[PDB]
Amino acid sequence: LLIAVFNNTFFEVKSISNQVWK
Amino acid sequence: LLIAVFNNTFFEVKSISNQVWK
Repeated sequence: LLIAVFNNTFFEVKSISNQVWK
Repeated sequence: LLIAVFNNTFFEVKSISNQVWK
């Protein structure tokens, strides 16, 4: 069930991580 | 298959849970 939480919470975290790395 | 069942009905469940808890 926690897989569902990980799925819906990837796009925004990915964008934020990209910005932080940049 | 059952992963997608929880996956397709997640965001509304989370919002309703937040409303009910508050």
